[PDB]
Amino acid sequence: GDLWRQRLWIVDDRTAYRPHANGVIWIWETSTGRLFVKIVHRTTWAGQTRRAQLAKWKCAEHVLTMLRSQPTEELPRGIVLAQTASMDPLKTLLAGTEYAKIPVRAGAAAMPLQALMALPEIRDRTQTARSSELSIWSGYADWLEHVPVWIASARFLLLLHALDRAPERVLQLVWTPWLWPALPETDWRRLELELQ
Repeated sequence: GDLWRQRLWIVDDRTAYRPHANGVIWIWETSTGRLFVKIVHRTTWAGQTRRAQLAKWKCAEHVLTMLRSQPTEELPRGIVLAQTASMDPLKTLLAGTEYAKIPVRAGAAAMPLQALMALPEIRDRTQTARSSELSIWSGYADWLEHVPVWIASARFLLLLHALDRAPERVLQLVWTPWLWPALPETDWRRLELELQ
């Protein structure tokens, strides 16, 4: 439970190709809760030949673009990739740039960040997309008002795993833009207890 230490970027592209639907690449900023949803349009895959070949490089290029759009004080202190196949491509695209010597690590697989595909607001903004749209959500809502950073981080992680093992039950228990509904802390506590 040490993702609250520094400003890390968890990158998950395991939903970049979804059969006959727009995919998504997720970037979770651990310290702040900021979530980068990059909708990958279906035209990406039209006429393609290897999904891994294309996906790994588009993910690497996307991370490079999100880096380029950040101020130097808001650059991540580490980058964690869910799939190791994009570890080499990412490094290649960062060579020779100011973002080299930002440690790039694997092992985010243990974290089912892609399970956010189950939130109806995201799913609905995703399918109706016409371009490969970028949107930014606040994954910690207003939790940093009432809990320390490590609690908000852990809560988000518990939500991720609950969405990955019982998405309907999570959706039924819960409910710029907030990813979660505006609830008091007591209901958040009861929810944490109920989510196994």
